[PDB]
Amino acid sequence: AIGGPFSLIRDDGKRVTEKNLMGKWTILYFGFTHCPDICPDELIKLAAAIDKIKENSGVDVVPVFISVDPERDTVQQVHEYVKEFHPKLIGLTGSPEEIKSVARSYRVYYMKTEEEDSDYLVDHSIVMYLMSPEMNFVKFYGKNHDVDSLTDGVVKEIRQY
Ligand SMILES: [Cu+]
Repeated sequence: AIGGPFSLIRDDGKRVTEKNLMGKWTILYFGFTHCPDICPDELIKLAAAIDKIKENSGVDVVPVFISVDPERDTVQQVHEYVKEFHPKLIGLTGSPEEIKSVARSYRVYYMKTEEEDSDYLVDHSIVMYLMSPEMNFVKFYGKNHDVDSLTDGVVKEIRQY
């Protein structure tokens, strides 16, 4: 299946693995803090989806932001960024090699794009992964989903699992 072991650094400075995410339903979003529109929109969608899922099903789903820009996105940078969207949003970062291993595992494309206004941007896969409480992949959610189609979907999966 899509995913596998990782050793990353959480927004609090603690070193984590896939085992630190176990025990709760999880949604993983790969992004970068310097993203102008895509990532802020997707996370806003995710944060509002987290709350709607809870209201409708009673299930606490943990949103997870994984950085595809480790050169700029430090622990302090990721921490400050994640706190803006939802109080329950975990931020994961690491070494460019650590990030390479986890993106590979999740089949995520990421490539630095030179920019004049930004120093550069990271071109990447606009993806969400609904992992279960035993960290096994359940469903994928693309850019085309709205808060309602994400909520409805996640809620449908949880009940059938
Ligand atoms: Cu982005």
